[PDB]
Amino acid sequence: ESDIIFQDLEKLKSRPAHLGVFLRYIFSQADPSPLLFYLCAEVYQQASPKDSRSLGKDIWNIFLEKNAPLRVKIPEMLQAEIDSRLRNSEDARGVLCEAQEAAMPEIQEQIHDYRTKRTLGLGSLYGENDLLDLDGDPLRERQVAEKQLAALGDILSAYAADRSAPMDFALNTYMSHAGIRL
Repeated sequence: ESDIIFQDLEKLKSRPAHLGVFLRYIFSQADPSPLLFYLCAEVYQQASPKDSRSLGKDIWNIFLEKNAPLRVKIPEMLQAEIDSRLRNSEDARGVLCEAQEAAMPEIQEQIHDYRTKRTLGLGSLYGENDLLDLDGDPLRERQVAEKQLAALGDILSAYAADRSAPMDFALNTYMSHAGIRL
């Protein structure tokens, strides 16, 4: 049930096609920072303590440092801990988890906003038609999710480089990790 999935981030994280639809809305109308950050932090806390070290660094430069392009604001106390660890290639899974919590409120609001778009019958503008194609078969879900990823890239092709590059990096970091690639 899409209604069930779009309502809960925890469910959405696990459903690539749905996440893709939601992302198309985000990329088109809202600030992609909180969710892309969340998705990257999510990948980080599940990466090989080798791939994470550099991923931690990208996460810092893209979302958390002073002039990050997809800046996510977090408590000064937390920002310091995260900076230190990621900088020293230390274990930031804990603090990043703390950071994710800080982004949740805005993500939730965006989740509400997208549901409003659905209530208004605007879901087709963001790939919801392809959701009809889902038939429990994982092969199908990968195919629908893929179509969304392709559409997100088209959305990004129109944005300024200092915005599309980091968004593309973050997006692909998650999708790739989710077994979805163009």
